[PDB]
Amino acid sequence: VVGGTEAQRNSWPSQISLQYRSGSSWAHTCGGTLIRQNWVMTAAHCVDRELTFRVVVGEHNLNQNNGTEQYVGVQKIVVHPYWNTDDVAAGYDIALLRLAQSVTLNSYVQLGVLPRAGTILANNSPCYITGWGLTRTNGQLAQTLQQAYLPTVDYAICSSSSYWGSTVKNSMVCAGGDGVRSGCQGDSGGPLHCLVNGQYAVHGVTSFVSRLGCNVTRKPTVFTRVSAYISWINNVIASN
Ligand code: NA
Repeated sequence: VVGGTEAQRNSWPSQISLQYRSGSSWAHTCGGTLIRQNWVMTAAHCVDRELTFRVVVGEHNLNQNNGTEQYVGVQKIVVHPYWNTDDVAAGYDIALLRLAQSVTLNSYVQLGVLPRAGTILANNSPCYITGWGLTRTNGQLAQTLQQAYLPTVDYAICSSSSYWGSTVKNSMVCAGGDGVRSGCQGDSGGPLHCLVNGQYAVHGVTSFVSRLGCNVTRKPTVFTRVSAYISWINNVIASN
Protein backbone atom coordinates (compact mmCIF):
# COMPACT_ATOMS: atom_id res chain seq x y z
CA VAL A 1 0.00 0.00 0.00
CA VAL A 2 1.48 3.33 -1.05
CA GLY A 3 0.90 6.39 1.13
CA GLY A 4 -0.64 4.32 3.88
CA THR A 5 -0.46 4.48 7.65
CA GLU A 6 0.09 1.58 10.05
CA ALA A 7 -3.17 -0.06 11.04
CA GLN A 8 -4.21 -0.52 14.66
CA ARG A 9 -3.70 -4.20 15.37
CA ASN A 10 -7.43 -4.91 15.82
CA SER A 11 -8.95 -2.76 13.07
CA TRP A 12 -9.15 -5.30 10.25
CA PRO A 13 -9.56 -8.73 11.80
CA SER A 14 -10.67 -10.38 8.52
CA GLN A 15 -7.35 -9.56 6.74
CA ILE A 16 -5.07 -12.52 5.99
CA SER A 17 -1.55 -13.01 4.63
CA LEU A 18 -1.17 -15.56 1.87
CA GLN A 19 2.40 -16.89 1.95
CA TYR A 20 4.37 -19.44 -0.01
CA ARG A 21 7.23 -21.73 0.94
CA SER A 22 10.48 -20.14 -0.09
CA GLY A 23 13.25 -22.57 0.86
CA SER A 24 13.16 -23.23 4.61
CA SER A 25 11.01 -20.17 5.12
CA TRP A 26 7.79 -18.52 4.05
CA ALA A 27 7.35 -15.29 2.16
CA HIS A 28 4.24 -13.10 1.96
CA THR A 29 2.88 -12.92 -1.58
CA CYS A 30 -0.61 -11.41 -1.32
CA GLY A 31 -3.59 -10.69 0.85
CA GLY A 32 -7.10 -12.06 1.15
CA THR A 33 -10.12 -12.01 3.44
CA LEU A 34 -11.45 -14.65 5.78
CA ILE A 35 -15.07 -15.31 4.83
CA ARG A 36 -15.72 -18.56 6.75
CA GLN A 37 -13.76 -20.19 9.51
CA ASN A 38 -12.31 -22.44 6.80
CA TRP A 39 -12.60 -20.32 3.61
CA VAL A 40 -10.56 -17.39 2.31
CA MET A 41 -11.31 -15.13 -0.63
CA THR A 42 -8.44 -13.82 -2.69
CA ALA A 43 -7.59 -12.85 -6.30
CA ALA A 44 -7.26 -15.56 -8.95
CA HIS A 45 -3.96 -14.13 -10.19
CA CYS A 46 -2.45 -14.62 -6.70
CA VAL A 47 -2.71 -18.38 -7.10
CA ASP A 48 -1.60 -18.69 -10.73
CA ARG A 49 1.73 -20.11 -9.59
CA GLU A 50 2.13 -23.77 -8.67
CA LEU A 51 3.52 -22.97 -5.20
CA THR A 52 2.89 -24.39 -1.73
CA PHE A 53 0.68 -21.89 0.12
CA ARG A 54 -0.25 -21.17 3.69
CA VAL A 55 -2.60 -18.66 5.22
CA VAL A 56 -1.77 -16.54 8.25
CA VAL A 57 -4.58 -14.95 10.28
CA GLY A 58 -4.20 -12.54 13.19
CA GLU A 59 -1.02 -11.29 11.50
CA HIS A 60 0.23 -7.73 12.10
CA ASN A 61 4.00 -7.50 11.73
CA LEU A 62 5.33 -9.94 9.11
CA ASN A 63 8.84 -9.93 10.64
CA GLN A 64 8.12 -10.35 14.38
CA ASN A 65 6.08 -12.63 16.62
CA ASN A 66 2.80 -10.81 17.45
CA GLY A 67 1.49 -13.54 19.75
CA THR A 68 -1.76 -13.77 17.76
CA GLU A 69 -0.97 -15.62 14.50
CA GLN A 70 -2.64 -18.85 13.47
CA TYR A 71 -0.99 -20.64 10.56
CA VAL A 72 -3.06 -22.90 8.34
CA GLY A 73 -2.32 -24.88 5.19
CA VAL A 74 -4.34 -24.35 2.04
CA GLN A 75 -6.21 -27.56 1.18
CA LYS A 76 -8.19 -26.74 -1.98
CA ILE A 77 -8.06 -23.83 -4.42
CA VAL A 78 -11.15 -22.83 -6.44
CA VAL A 79 -10.51 -20.19 -9.11
CA HIS A 80 -13.42 -18.63 -10.97
CA PRO A 81 -14.04 -20.84 -14.07
CA TYR A 82 -13.95 -17.85 -16.45
CA TRP A 83 -10.64 -16.49 -15.13
CA ASN A 84 -7.97 -16.14 -17.82
CA THR A 85 -4.45 -15.48 -16.57
CA ASP A 86 -3.33 -13.43 -19.59
CA ASP A 87 -6.45 -11.25 -19.52
CA VAL A 88 -6.87 -9.64 -16.10
CA ALA A 89 -8.97 -6.87 -17.69
CA ALA A 90 -11.62 -9.39 -18.72
CA GLY A 91 -12.26 -9.74 -14.99
CA TYR A 92 -13.26 -12.80 -12.95
CA ASP A 93 -10.12 -12.23 -10.86
CA ILE A 94 -11.34 -14.05 -7.78
CA ALA A 95 -10.58 -17.36 -6.08
CA LEU A 96 -11.57 -19.16 -2.91
CA LEU A 97 -9.22 -21.19 -0.73
CA ARG A 98 -10.46 -23.90 1.61
CA LEU A 99 -8.21 -24.09 4.67
CA ALA A 100 -6.92 -27.38 6.15
CA GLN A 101 -8.28 -26.56 9.61
CA SER A 102 -10.90 -24.05 10.72
CA VAL A 103 -9.47 -21.02 12.47
CA THR A 104 -10.52 -19.80 15.91
CA LEU A 105 -12.27 -16.42 16.08
CA ASN A 106 -11.19 -13.68 18.52
CA SER A 107 -10.57 -9.93 18.46
CA TYR A 108 -7.79 -10.38 15.84
CA VAL A 109 -9.59 -12.96 13.73
CA GLN A 110 -13.12 -12.38 12.44
CA LEU A 111 -15.06 -13.19 9.28
CA GLY A 112 -15.21 -10.44 6.70
CA VAL A 113 -18.71 -9.15 5.97
CA LEU A 114 -19.76 -9.18 2.33
CA PRO A 115 -22.07 -6.59 0.70
CA ARG A 116 -25.52 -7.71 -0.46
CA ALA A 117 -25.56 -8.85 -4.12
CA GLY A 118 -25.77 -6.13 -6.77
CA THR A 119 -24.64 -3.39 -4.41
CA ILE A 120 -22.73 -0.54 -6.08
CA LEU A 121 -21.06 2.31 -4.16
CA ALA A 122 -21.89 5.95 -5.03
CA ASN A 123 -19.04 7.98 -6.47
CA ASN A 124 -16.52 9.17 -3.92
CA SER A 125 -17.54 6.74 -1.08
CA PRO A 126 -15.08 6.38 1.86
CA CYS A 127 -13.05 3.13 1.60
CA TYR A 128 -9.79 1.81 3.05
CA ILE A 129 -7.39 -0.52 1.34
CA THR A 130 -5.25 -2.68 3.65
CA GLY A 131 -2.24 -4.91 3.15
CA TRP A 132 1.45 -5.51 3.42
CA GLY A 133 2.20 -4.48 -0.18
CA LEU A 134 5.11 -2.37 -1.48
CA THR A 135 5.17 1.00 0.22
CA ARG A 136 6.51 2.63 -2.95
CA THR A 137 6.52 1.73 -6.64
CA ASN A 138 9.38 -0.75 -7.07
CA GLY A 139 9.89 -0.58 -3.28
CA GLN A 140 9.73 -3.24 -0.54
CA LEU A 141 6.92 -4.90 1.41
CA ALA A 142 5.75 -3.18 4.58
CA GLN A 143 6.61 -4.85 7.85
CA THR A 144 3.37 -3.92 9.58
CA LEU A 145 -0.15 -3.93 8.14
CA GLN A 146 -0.89 -0.71 6.29
CA GLN A 147 -4.14 1.06 5.54
CA ALA A 148 -4.89 3.85 3.10
CA TYR A 149 -7.95 5.99 2.51
CA LEU A 150 -9.20 5.55 -1.09
CA PRO A 151 -12.52 7.11 -2.16
CA THR A 152 -14.35 5.14 -4.86
CA VAL A 153 -14.48 6.42 -8.43
CA ASP A 154 -17.69 5.38 -10.19
CA TYR A 155 -17.76 3.38 -13.42
CA ALA A 156 -18.84 6.33 -15.59
CA ILE A 157 -15.65 8.11 -14.63
CA CYS A 158 -13.18 5.22 -14.32
CA SER A 159 -14.14 3.91 -17.77
CA SER A 160 -13.65 7.31 -19.42
CA SER A 161 -10.62 7.75 -21.67
CA SER A 162 -8.40 9.77 -19.30
CA TYR A 163 -8.89 7.09 -16.65
CA TRP A 164 -8.98 3.39 -17.53
CA GLY A 165 -11.13 3.46 -20.65
CA SER A 166 -12.63 0.14 -21.75
CA THR A 167 -10.12 -1.91 -19.75
CA VAL A 168 -12.41 -1.48 -16.72
CA LYS A 169 -15.73 -3.37 -16.53
CA ASN A 170 -18.93 -3.13 -14.49
CA SER A 171 -17.78 -6.17 -12.50
CA MET A 172 -14.99 -4.07 -10.99
CA VAL A 173 -14.66 -1.23 -8.48
CA CYS A 174 -12.13 1.62 -8.78
CA ALA A 175 -10.78 3.56 -5.81
CA GLY A 176 -8.16 6.28 -5.32
CA GLY A 177 -6.33 7.68 -8.33
CA ASP A 178 -5.10 10.82 -6.53
CA GLY A 179 -1.47 9.96 -7.25
CA VAL A 180 -0.44 9.77 -3.60
CA ARG A 181 -2.20 6.65 -2.28
CA SER A 182 -2.89 3.30 -3.93
CA GLY A 183 -2.60 -0.46 -3.94
CA CYS A 184 0.78 -1.91 -4.97
CA GLN A 185 2.36 -5.32 -5.57
CA GLY A 186 1.76 -7.68 -2.65
CA ASP A 187 -1.59 -6.03 -1.90
CA SER A 188 -3.33 -8.08 -4.58
CA GLY A 189 -6.14 -10.30 -3.33
CA GLY A 190 -6.62 -8.05 -0.32
CA PRO A 191 -9.81 -6.30 0.75
CA LEU A 192 -11.21 -2.93 0.03
CA HIS A 193 -13.30 -2.09 3.10
CA CYS A 194 -16.14 0.40 2.58
CA LEU A 195 -18.27 1.98 5.27
CA VAL A 196 -21.93 1.55 4.40
CA ASN A 197 -24.77 2.24 6.83
CA GLY A 198 -22.36 2.36 9.71
CA GLN A 199 -20.72 -1.01 9.03
CA TYR A 200 -17.51 -1.84 7.11
CA ALA A 201 -17.99 -4.50 4.46
CA VAL A 202 -15.51 -5.93 1.98
CA HIS A 203 -16.55 -4.50 -1.36
CA GLY A 204 -13.43 -5.25 -3.36
CA VAL A 205 -10.67 -7.77 -3.90
CA THR A 206 -7.56 -5.90 -5.09
CA SER A 207 -6.85 -6.90 -8.71
CA PHE A 208 -4.60 -4.48 -10.63
CA VAL A 209 -2.82 -1.13 -10.88
CA SER A 210 -1.12 0.56 -13.86
CA ARG A 211 2.14 -0.74 -15.35
CA LEU A 212 3.24 2.89 -15.21
CA GLY A 213 3.43 2.56 -11.44
CA CYS A 214 1.16 2.03 -8.44
CA ASN A 215 0.21 5.58 -7.44
CA VAL A 216 -0.52 7.34 -10.75
CA THR A 217 -3.02 10.17 -11.20
CA ARG A 218 -6.26 9.04 -12.87
CA LYS A 219 -5.31 5.39 -12.67
CA PRO A 220 -7.22 4.30 -9.59
CA THR A 221 -6.46 0.85 -8.19
CA VAL A 222 -8.88 -1.72 -9.64
CA PHE A 223 -10.67 -4.29 -7.53
CA THR A 224 -12.93 -7.20 -8.34
CA ARG A 225 -16.45 -6.17 -7.24
CA VAL A 226 -17.33 -8.69 -4.59
CA SER A 227 -21.07 -7.92 -4.78
CA ALA A 228 -21.06 -9.28 -8.34
CA TYR A 229 -19.94 -12.76 -7.17
CA ILE A 230 -22.09 -13.41 -4.14
CA SER A 231 -23.91 -16.34 -5.78
CA TRP A 232 -20.68 -17.77 -7.14
CA ILE A 233 -19.14 -17.70 -3.65
CA ASN A 234 -22.19 -19.28 -2.02
CA ASN A 235 -22.35 -21.94 -4.72
CA VAL A 236 -18.72 -22.88 -4.23
CA ILE A 237 -18.85 -23.08 -0.46
CA ALA A 238 -22.16 -24.94 -0.60
CA SER A 239 -20.61 -27.51 -2.99
CA ASN A 240 -17.26 -27.93 -1.20
NA1 NA B 1 3.96 -11.66 13.04
